[PDB]
Formats: sequence, C-alpha cells, structure tokens
Amino acid sequence: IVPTRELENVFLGRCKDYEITRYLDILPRVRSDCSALWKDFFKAFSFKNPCDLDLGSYKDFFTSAQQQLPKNKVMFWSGVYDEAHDYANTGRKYITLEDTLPGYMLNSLVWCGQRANPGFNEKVCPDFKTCPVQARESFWGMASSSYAHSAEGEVTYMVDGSNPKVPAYRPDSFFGKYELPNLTNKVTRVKVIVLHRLGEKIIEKCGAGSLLDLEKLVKAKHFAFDCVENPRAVLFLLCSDNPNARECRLA
Amino acid sequence: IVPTRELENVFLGRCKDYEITRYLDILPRVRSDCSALWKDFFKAFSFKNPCDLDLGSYKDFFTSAQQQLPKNKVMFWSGVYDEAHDYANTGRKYITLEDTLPGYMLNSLVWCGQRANPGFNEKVCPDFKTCPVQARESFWGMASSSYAHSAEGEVTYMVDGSNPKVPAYRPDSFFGKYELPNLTNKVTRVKVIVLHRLGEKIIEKCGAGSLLDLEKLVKAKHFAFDCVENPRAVLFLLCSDNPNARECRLA
Ligand SMILES: Nc1ncnc2c1ncn2[C@@H]1O[C@H](COP(=O)(O)OP(=O)(O)OC[C@H]2OC[C@H](F)[C@@H]2O)[C@@H](O)[C@H]1O
Ligand SMILES: Nc1ncnc2c1ncn2[C@@H]1O[C@H](COP(=O)(O)OP(=O)(O)OC[C@H]2OC[C@H](F)[C@@H]2O)[C@@H](O)[C@H]1O
Repeated sequence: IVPTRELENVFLGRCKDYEITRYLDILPRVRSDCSALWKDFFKAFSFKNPCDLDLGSYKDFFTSAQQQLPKNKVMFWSGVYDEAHDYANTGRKYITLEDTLPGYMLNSLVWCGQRANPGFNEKVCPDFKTCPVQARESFWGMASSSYAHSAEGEVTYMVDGSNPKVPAYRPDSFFGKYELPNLTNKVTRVKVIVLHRLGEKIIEKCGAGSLLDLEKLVKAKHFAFDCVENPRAVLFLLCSDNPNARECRLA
Repeated sequence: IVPTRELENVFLGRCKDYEITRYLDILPRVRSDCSALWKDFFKAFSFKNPCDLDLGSYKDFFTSAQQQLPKNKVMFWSGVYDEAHDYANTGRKYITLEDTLPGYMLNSLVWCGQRANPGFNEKVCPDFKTCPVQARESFWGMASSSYAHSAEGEVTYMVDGSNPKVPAYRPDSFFGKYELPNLTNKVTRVKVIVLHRLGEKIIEKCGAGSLLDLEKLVKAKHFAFDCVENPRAVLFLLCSDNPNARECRLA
C-alpha cells in the first residue's frame, strides 16, 4: 500500500487553496497559517514507527485546525459515503467532516512515520489493520471526535438500511465510537435518514433492530429524535442514477 | 472588484493538488510541472494594462496545460452551471471544462495585469465589461477553444429552455463563440439536453426556435444530432431540490 507522493507539498497546497477560496461563506477561516498547521501535523507521527500512535497523537493539530461549525448543519454518515456527500452538496445543504479544513486537506491521503530519517516513509505503509486499534484510528478517530464535539443545534445522520452484514447502527462504527458519544449539550436533536437502496432487499427500519437501539441511546443523551426512510429529496438522488428501478415510476 | 489574494500561491497549490490527487483515473496528467505552468500563466498578462490582452495572450499556457480528453465524455453547457455540473458528477458521468487542469486551477479566481511592479494588481481589477471583447474573454475564450478543440467522439450540450430573455442557443454564448465552431472531425455527434425548470414556463423545445437553428448548424458540420427534453436522469436531479413540483409526482 503506497504512500501519497510529496506529502508535505500536497498538504500545504490543499491548505492554501482552502484558506483562500473554499467554503468561504460556509465555514470560518482557521487561525493557524499553513506551515504552523503542518508543523503540528508532522510532529504527531514523524520519527516513530507507523504503529506507534494513539488517540492523542494529533491532539495539537486538531486543536489548531478546528473550525466552529454552522448551527444545525452538521451531518454524519455510515456506509453511505457517496450518497451522503451528494445529498450534503459541498456545504450547501449539510456539512460533512470532509468539508472542514482537516478533512479536506487529508482526504484520501496515505502516510506513516518511520524512525529513520526523514521521519516518514516514502516507499510503503503497513495495512494499519496490522496495528493496534488506537494507532489504526489515531487520525480519523480524533478527527471525528473534534468534529462531533464542535457540533451545535440539530444534527443529521445518514445510514445504510440495506445491508445484511453491517447493521444501520453499530456501536463500533466511527459514528458510534467517536461521533455520537462526543456530542455536547449544545446539540438539540438527531434527525436520522435511512437509505434504502433501490432494487435491493430492505433490512433495517425506524423503530426496529439497531435503530430501535440508537433511538434509545439518543433519548438517554437528552436529545430529540426523528427518523425517516428514503425521504423524497434523497429518493430522487438515487433514482437519478438508476431511473428504472421499480421505486422510481412517475404518476 | 477585488483580485484573488496570493494568486501565485493558490495557483501553485491548486496545481499540485490536481497533479497528484484529482481525476487520476479520469484525465491524464499534464506534462509541464507547476512553475513551468505558472511561468506561462504569468507571462500572458503581467506588466501590461488589464485591458491589453487578446485571444493569443494565453496561447502558450493552454499549450502546456492541455490534456487529451476521454472519447464521448466531453460536455458543454450554457446557462445551467449548477445542473450541468451535478449531472456530470465530478467527471464520473461527463467531463466539464472545470474538471480539466486549467479550468480547475483558475476556476473562480480574479486577477489582472498592471504595468508597474510587480506586474499585477493586488488592490483592484476593472470590471472586465469595460475592456474590449478580446481582452474580456482572453482567458476563458481561449480556454473554451482549446477544450472544444480537444474533444473526440460524442459530445453533449446542456441548455436552459426556460428563459424568455436568453434563448437556448445563441451564437454569441461561449458555446456558440468558442466551443461549437472549434469541434474537429474526430467528433461524431452532438447530444443536446434541454432543461425545463420545474414550476416555470416552458420556452424552447426540440426542433423549434434556436434549437432548430442549432440543429441545422450542427448538420452542416457533418455531425449527427439528437435532442431530448428533461430526460429522467436529469429530471430526478431537479426534483431532488424541489420534490413537490407538479412534475415530480410518484406513480
Ligand atoms: N475518519 C474518518 N471519517 C470518515 N470516514 C472514514 C474515516 N476513516 C475511515 N473512513 C471511511 O469510513 C468507513 C468506516 O465506517 P463507515 O464510514 O461505514 O462509517 P463510520 O461511522 O465508521 O465512519 C464515518 C463517520 O465518522 C466520521 C464521518 F463524518 C462519519 O459520520 C471506511 O470504509 C472508510 O472509507
Ligand atoms: N456558477 C458559475 N461559476 C463560474 N462561472 C459561471 C457560472 N455561471 C456562469 N458562469 C460563466 O458565465 C459565462 C456565460 O456562461 P453561460 O452559462 O451563459 O453559457 P456559455 O455557453 O456562455 O459558456 C459556458 C460554456 O463555455 C465553457 C463551457 F464549456 C460551457 O459549455 C460562462 O463562460 C461561464 O463560465
């Protein structure tokens, strides 16, 4: 598994591009400059083994890179990357973690530390499914925590209700692991959206299975709660890509 | 009207980002590296009056930055930015000019030359509707040329059929000015999509008004031709944002 080339340069460019042109009316600017940000990013992991990370290792970075988030516009998701991001619409409808400075810079990149100069490895990185969990999930876990923690108002969660193997809510998804338990008293409610892929067997439903569990969980947190399956706005997205599925017929 | 801060740095960062992470399986990489590209970009307009540009001013730069384009996947649009780009889905379904390197680096930026050091203006740029047409359209017109020119196979064109003021096809839209007339013999056909916004009065149709004109024009070019109005795929898109409009009712 191959590390991202010229990591430092890509990091600093994405960062500059963002600072100056992206989500301008949508997210506030961060306060550290780019080489400030990088410094902290690099320190987290450099000069150690790949597997020598825990959940505190990028604490400082996410401290500098955190942005306050628009009221009611935070979204979360599980097993629906494409559809959740299509529906969120680059910040226009909702904010996803991928829209925030740190999510945007780091999205899709592969890196790791090595003890020998230059402190990081340009040939290879280990699966990470070979590392302890706290390493494996050092970065994106802390990312999700910082994210979830700075959410205010209403939040929305999109899930996949068409999976026999993976339930809609699972307490060891990133959502259940780092996102849900980190929400603060500033959050008032959790709107849930259950995606039911077209053509494919329906598995989870509001008020049953895991979603019954999540419901209870959320209520305990002193949050409101609602849940809907394939609301029209979402339904049409799906259909857009599959306009013949039996679910898409016109009046 | 305010020029983009730190132009150079944004350009170079957007450029590195693309070079290394964007459209990897969709567009080929460019050959010039980034400060090569920037040199040609800068040369084109620096140390001259904003108003001192013609159509050849960024010829070199688009020579360097041009990429060969997927067969049949090239799209054009007029007056439907949002909808066309949604439908194109970041290159997955079609390629828009905005997905190419040059389009991507420069998208949305504001800059202009000045004669006194440092060559360009960091306070203000005149409202280009004060310049001769060839200046006003120096950059994006050339950009559309080089793009249109590099198209092969089938091409698609999306138009707005719901506008009393602006007809669906106009010979002075960038499409009719730089794109259409620059299509080469490698192109075989033009698929046209007429958007009919929901709730709003229908104006143009296939085989009438400017679309009759465009049709004939396209036939003279020895290209095939078809045209549809709100195909389902597109229809659901619109509907996604406006799920109550009469047009959107379910069986
Ligand atoms: N740091 C990360 N952030 C987002 N996605 C990630 C991250 N790391 C890996 N992934 C992908 O997510 C899958 C892991 O499970 P999943 O995506 O099916 O659902 P989870 O609740 O587990 O994570 C997504 C939530 O956490 C934060 C977001 F804002 C969502 O609300 C893997 O296959 C990866 O493609
Ligand atoms: N949201 C936006 N973001 C950035 N620029 C925009 C936006 N909306 C309009 N514009 C600009 O407003 C001017 C008038 O656009 P038009 O829509 O009248 O169609 P044209 O055929 O003249 O030009 C679009 C075609 O040319 C090159 C492509 F391949 C299309 O097939 C355009 O140059 C747009 O860049």
